[PDB]
Amino acid sequence: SLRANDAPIVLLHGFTGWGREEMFGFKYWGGVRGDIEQWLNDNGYRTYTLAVGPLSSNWDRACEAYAQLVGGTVDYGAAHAAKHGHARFGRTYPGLLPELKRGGRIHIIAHSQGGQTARMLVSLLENGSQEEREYAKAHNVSLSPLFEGGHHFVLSVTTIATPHDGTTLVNMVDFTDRFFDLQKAVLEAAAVASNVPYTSQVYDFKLDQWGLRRQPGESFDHYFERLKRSPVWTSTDTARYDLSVSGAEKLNQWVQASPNTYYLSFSTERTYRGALTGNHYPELGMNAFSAVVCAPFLGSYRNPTLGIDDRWLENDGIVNTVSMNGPKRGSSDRIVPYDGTLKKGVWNDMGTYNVDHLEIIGVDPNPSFDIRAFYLRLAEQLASLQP
Ligand SMILES: [Ca+2]
Ligand SMILES: [Cl-]
Ligand code: NA
Ligand SMILES: [Zn+2]
Repeated sequence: SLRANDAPIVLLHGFTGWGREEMFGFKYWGGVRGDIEQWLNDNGYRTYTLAVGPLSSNWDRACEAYAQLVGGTVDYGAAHAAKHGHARFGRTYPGLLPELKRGGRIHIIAHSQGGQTARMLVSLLENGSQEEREYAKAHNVSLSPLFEGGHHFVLSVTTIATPHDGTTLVNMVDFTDRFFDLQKAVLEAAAVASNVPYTSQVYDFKLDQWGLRRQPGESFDHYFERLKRSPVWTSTDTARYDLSVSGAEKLNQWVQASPNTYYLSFSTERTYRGALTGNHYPELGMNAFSAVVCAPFLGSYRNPTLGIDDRWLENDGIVNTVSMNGPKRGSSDRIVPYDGTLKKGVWNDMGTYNVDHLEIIGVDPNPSFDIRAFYLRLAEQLASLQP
């Protein structure tokens, strides 16, 4: 399909994720398969990568993404900061694409919770925050342009394995310990140990607002024990909260689709249905961590109070497949099956792929998944979108 726009692509990770210089160069986008950003750039599709707080709230991450894109000091909003008890200002970025302030636009390709963050960035650009606007007026403090509303620079948002309606994983017994074991498993995939006090940061959680950071002589094991008991794990202003079924619905109540943006969703599944009661089990090849620690629960957990039934059992090892095609719980967004023509202001359900949560970004191997072809095909589709 002929190119219709020249907007660059911007990659955005989920509740794990790090910059290109982090993890000694092992890429979140590509993992053991390679470097996805490089493949796209080498094929004529200008691509950049964002790195935001993996455990931080989608709100915090959207503010971080904004500053990283246009340049400047991250501003979480005076009202938000005061309400949750963290710094109003975060780190300062040079800006990957300052041209966005003069008419330039982008295509955001997001994985996992990155999909929620991308949606929220669009919502904030379009409508800003009334609470922040009122607070700035009443307290005589500055206001970030992000909260003014009336802005637009995202041509499309593509989500891959995103928990738009949350994931029941959060309801597991011992979630807390298993979630950080997942972080350790991803570190191991990148050939990084969790019992070594590395002097270089290696994996920066970017918790400047909370005043948290791995200390000199501190291992990831020790650091994660502290994070478990910190506000980034115990507050409502967290990825943890937004990841839950309840929290995702809350997010859906205000984060809606913009009529000026194309939305694409890719779903993932890596399970088979059993013959006993219809529960779902991990297929051969699923990354070891998910197969042993998460999939069994995801494919068997039901919760009447939450409306979690049979349709929620199929999963990709981390997120329930039904949650991925687009926001539905507490959402007025429209979702339509891809019909050959991508449409604006609605979710274009691109289908379900037989790849697990980590395989889809290359962090876990899967020879049968042509990952390079998948992303190049996507880049071409995005480039074909009419502005
Ligand atoms: Ca695999
Ligand atoms: Cl600290
Ligand atoms: Na994830
Ligand atoms: Zn916050």
